[PDB]
Amino acid sequence: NGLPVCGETCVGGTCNTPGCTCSWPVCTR
Repeated sequence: NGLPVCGETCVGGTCNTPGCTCSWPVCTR
């Protein structure tokens, strides 16, 4: 939801993470 601690990236726009918020370069929670 903003916190850059998703642990996953989204260079393609697919954080591929649950309840994530792809913000690029890394997703957030």
